[PDB]
Amino acid sequence: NLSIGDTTSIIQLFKNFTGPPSVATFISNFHSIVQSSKTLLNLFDVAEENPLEFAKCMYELVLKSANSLGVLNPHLIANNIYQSVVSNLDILHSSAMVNLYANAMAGSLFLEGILNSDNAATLAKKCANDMEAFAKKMVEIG
Amino acid sequence: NLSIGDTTSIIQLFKNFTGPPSVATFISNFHSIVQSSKTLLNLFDVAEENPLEFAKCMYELVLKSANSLGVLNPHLIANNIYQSVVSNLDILHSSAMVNLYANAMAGSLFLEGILNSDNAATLAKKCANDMEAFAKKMVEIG
Repeated sequence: NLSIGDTTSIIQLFKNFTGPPSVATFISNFHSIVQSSKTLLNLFDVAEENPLEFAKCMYELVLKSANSLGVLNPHLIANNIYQSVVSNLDILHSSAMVNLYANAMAGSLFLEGILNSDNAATLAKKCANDMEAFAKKMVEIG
Repeated sequence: NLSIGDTTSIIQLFKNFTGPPSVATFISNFHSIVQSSKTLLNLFDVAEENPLEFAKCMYELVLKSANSLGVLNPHLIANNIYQSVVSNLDILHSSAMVNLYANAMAGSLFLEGILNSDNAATLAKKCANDMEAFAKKMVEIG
């Protein structure tokens, strides 16, 4: 099944007790993937260096990522993330560095009509795995 | 909201099967507030007309709203929402137009330690009610 959070059938998805918005399951997956995957933390462990390395990496990565996904205006996501990082630069902390990324991208990917109740986990994995895969061009052996 | 928005239902939210973050319940509140307030929906009903009116409204609105909420970098949320409003022209839906405003504000409040599992209703209400209050401040008089 390749999901791990999948432990109960569609009965519990339609039990009339719950129904969080699709934006919430994306950001909750993203925060969990950061804790599960050392290579995300291995970038934030060097966020004490030049902050433009992280901010310019984020902009240029989101430029290719949002184009590859097929977003209506892929510049909007990269610009949102670059501007939120460079201004609110007080919060270089490991989780805080992705709280802006995950919220800005979750609300912006919504604009393509994607980010369904389950596809939100696929998009969260895509964005988080592309983040560490590109960070390996900027981070070094250690 | 005839006390219907404050019934201390949080006992049902803490039942060993769910527990979404403060940033998610804000967005669910925002949807309910947008649906109940006719004047919020009456803004997005004119979406067939000039999109610059929404972009300039949201830019000037968020500039003073984020300062009034005491946010560290009020320019970021205004700049991000402004660029995003000129970048969702294919999906100018009522819930979609407000999704960018609400989720960008929610993430920017969350990172700073503002916005909480019950205070999110107060923040969502004042942020939503200021949107229609600034829309009815650019229409003609008769």
